[PDB]
Amino acid sequence: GSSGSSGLETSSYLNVLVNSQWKSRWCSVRDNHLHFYQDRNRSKVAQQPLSLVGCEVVPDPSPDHLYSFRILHKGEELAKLEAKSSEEMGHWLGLLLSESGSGPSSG
Repeated sequence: GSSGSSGLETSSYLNVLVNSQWKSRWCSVRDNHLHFYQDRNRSKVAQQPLSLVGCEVVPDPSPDHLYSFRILHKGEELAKLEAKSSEEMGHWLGLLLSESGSGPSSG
């Protein structure tokens, strides 16, 4: 949306679907893995990280927000995140995809 703000560090706030409920969660991707946090400054880890490496990020929007995506592992479900704006989801889609699949496999 707002094109003119530096200081993202691919560490923006995303909506991590939980028990059929969109709850605010801090998503941090690093080393081809999506870690989950709660407090600020990656104080504590919300739960086991994600092994994006291999997964598949597909744009699965909703009738209430066309800015939501989900990951899949060979057709299965791994997680589901939701951005705030279309431009935001567009940065995550490719961001994750790149991580999910790199090396001597498919390259």
